[PDB]
Amino acid sequence: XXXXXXXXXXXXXXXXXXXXXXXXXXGYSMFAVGIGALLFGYWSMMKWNRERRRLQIEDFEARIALMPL
Amino acid sequence: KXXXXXXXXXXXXXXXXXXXXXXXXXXXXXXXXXXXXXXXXXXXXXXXXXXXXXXX
Repeated sequence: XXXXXXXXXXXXXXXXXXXXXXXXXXGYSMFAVGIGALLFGYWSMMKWNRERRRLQIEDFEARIALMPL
Repeated sequence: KXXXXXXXXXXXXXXXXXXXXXXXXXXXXXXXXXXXXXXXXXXXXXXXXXXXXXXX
């Protein structure tokens, strides 16, 4: 018997198929997070600015209180 | 102690006078008024007969 190269089929590798698929973000869903992060962003930032006003008047008060300076 | 007070907010600039000391309001730095003011008169002009120009 003579032995040569043998053939293999099984699944035939599956040639030409789109492996690319959309993931995580769809379109409308990411905009709700996007503007949602903005709405949370400005609201939390301005609370510290109002807290800065408590310091702002009190810091400049030191110059008014000190006249022997 | 009774010697304690909080500022709370602001001084807001308070006005109080209880010493005066010779009043002292008019002093500044000025020495001369410089001829007070220029002479001005109002009587309303009528018409003035003839123009000042050569051809009238």
